[PDB]
Amino acid sequence: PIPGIKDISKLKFFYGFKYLWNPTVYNKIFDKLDLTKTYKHPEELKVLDLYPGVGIQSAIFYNKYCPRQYSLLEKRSSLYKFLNAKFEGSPLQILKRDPYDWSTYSNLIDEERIFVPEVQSSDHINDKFLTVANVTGEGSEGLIMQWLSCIGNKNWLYRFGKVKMLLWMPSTTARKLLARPGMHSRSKCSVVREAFTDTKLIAISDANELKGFDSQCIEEWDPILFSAAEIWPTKGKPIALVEMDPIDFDFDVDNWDYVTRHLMILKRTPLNTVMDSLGHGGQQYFNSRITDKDLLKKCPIDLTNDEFIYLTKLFMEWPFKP
Ligand SMILES: [Xe]
Ligand SMILES: [Xe]
Ligand SMILES: [Xe]
Repeated sequence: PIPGIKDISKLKFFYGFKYLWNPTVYNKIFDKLDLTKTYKHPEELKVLDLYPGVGIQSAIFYNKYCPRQYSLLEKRSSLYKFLNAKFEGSPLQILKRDPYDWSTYSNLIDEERIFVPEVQSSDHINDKFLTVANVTGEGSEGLIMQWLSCIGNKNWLYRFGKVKMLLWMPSTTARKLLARPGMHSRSKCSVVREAFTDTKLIAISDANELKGFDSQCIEEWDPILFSAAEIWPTKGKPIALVEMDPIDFDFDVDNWDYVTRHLMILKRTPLNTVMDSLGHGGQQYFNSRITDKDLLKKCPIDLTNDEFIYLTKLFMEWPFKP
């Protein structure tokens, strides 16, 4: 049994990261997640913790599930040193490495065999591999775009199957990510998240932030609310917990990416004028394939992913395109 960390944590920098420190909340969250509904053999489970920070979540999770292996990747020296002292002698494996560098995994998993998960058939969420990560710091919006890309190509940690992942991140980032068609928050990442995953909002630190999300989704989600006080590094923006589960898809990622990339950079432009961005003569080509027309008056910001799939299908069938 590992020691729960309290306001000892009231002593570091964090580089823009924020952490929930109130154990009461984590319990509500873990009760809400009901992880063992999928991980029925926790003794067998292996967990990867990216940017643990204060290891409060790590100590609580471990204390509740005793996984086969819980590994924490902390790059920040002060925090690394902190965790190193607190959990000294614990079952937790604490390594100081950049969690957001491809080289780290190539070496810890492949080369050194320090942490190697069980690969499984992507017909169901991997049930022996779980990954948790804090992305509350700077550039979370970019890190997430990259993260998504790996689901699409099955790179990185996704080469092990459909692995569940719980991520903390600024609520503003969570609002773009979970944004639905038509919303102002709609961006390329919402479309990608829609296309490759089933993500649920599990917790948020500001009841005021819920208005940015879909009222209907907030319904189905019913996310645990908590305050700014339960977040250590104070005076920071509100954070949000998301459960990200990859899903199966059957379309051409390469072309789809090309099309969505172009259309979404002009997401506010009507579909009856934006097509020439795909290539010279694009509008005239597309106006001859698209019959519906009710969607010709829309904008990319209004389209669903299925509509995008349809649009890239037309793209590939574009004749005389060397
Ligand atoms: Xe678990
Ligand atoms: Xe790793
Ligand atoms: Xe969590």
